Amino acid sequence: KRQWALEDFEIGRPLGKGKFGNVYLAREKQSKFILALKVLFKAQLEKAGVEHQLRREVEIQSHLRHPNILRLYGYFHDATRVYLILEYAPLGTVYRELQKLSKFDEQRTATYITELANALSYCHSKRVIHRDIKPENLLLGSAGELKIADFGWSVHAPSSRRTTLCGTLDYLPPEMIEGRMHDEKVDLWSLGVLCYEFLVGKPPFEANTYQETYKRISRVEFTFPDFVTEGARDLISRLLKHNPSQRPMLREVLEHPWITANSSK
Ligand SMILES: Nc1ncnc2c1ncn2[C@@H]1O[C@H](COP(=O)(O)OP(=O)(O)OP(=O)(O)O)[C@@H](O)[C@H]1O
Ligand SMILES: O=C(O)c1cc(-c2cccc(Br)c2)nc2c(F)cccc12
Ligand SMILES: [Mg+2]
Repeated sequence: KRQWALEDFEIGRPLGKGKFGNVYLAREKQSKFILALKVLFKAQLEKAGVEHQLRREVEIQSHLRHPNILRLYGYFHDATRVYLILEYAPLGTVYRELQKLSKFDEQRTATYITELANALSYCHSKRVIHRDIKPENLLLGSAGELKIADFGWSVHAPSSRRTTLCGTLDYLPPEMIEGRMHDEKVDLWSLGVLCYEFLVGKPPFEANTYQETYKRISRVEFTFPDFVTEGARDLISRLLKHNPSQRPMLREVLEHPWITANSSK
């Protein structure tokens, strides 16, 4: 843990907010190294009963080493808060990039999907499933490279564990919203949802209510606007399969002709 304390850092501006994570820019006083401190309130973690998720986030993320996965350097705590020491992502979230641009072109989409597929291939090689691949958890590095972050819902495959109860269902596959046993194929479904949202500007199963969203996901009810190309329609339709066993391997996504034709690499 390298015996860190709050007094070793100078805190800066807020970088973002999560349900539990309050994230700030920070500088280690001696080295001047810039990082991010994810601050969590012990009383709120205890009330919600999410201590096990925090333990998994720290245990899983601290051991991953990949350029498209955000590093977790360490942690410390005081009487009321837990502090996670994270690699700072200077270009913000893919969530904000999408609000600004409205929709991404095919080259930007394919490049993000490749980076996501490479990070997930590394995770899956260790049987680590992320399960919370959503644009607010995809951060951007100094070279504009995508970094997977927020490992709070991560687990070792297979799992029957529930995630959110009232939160966004938009990125979750049918087997997760139904409470069934699931594995690595959960991240392949989220990849298809992201590919669709990047090109269209909204996720495929979006609805005004929780029940209607649930209905659309369980029945896999989505249509493409006219501007979506054949190659993108083909990849998205292969990823958004109700049967998880029918979803492609990550190597099949990385070699898909629409991906190799449009990724910047
Ligand atoms: N290292 C970072 N660099 C820059 N911004 C960050 C960083 N980590 C998080 N953020 C910003 O803070 C927001 C909240 O962080 P995070 O996703 O880790 O919290 P959370 O959603 O509350 O966590 P959890 O789902 O584990 O309970 C992110 O969506 C992003 O906007
Ligand atoms: O009772 C506590 O002090 C407490 C500690 C921690 C904790 C300590 C070291 C590393 C990590 Br990760 C977490 N977490 C708590 C929590 F999540 C809720 C309530 C109390 C604690
Ligand atoms: Mg988050």
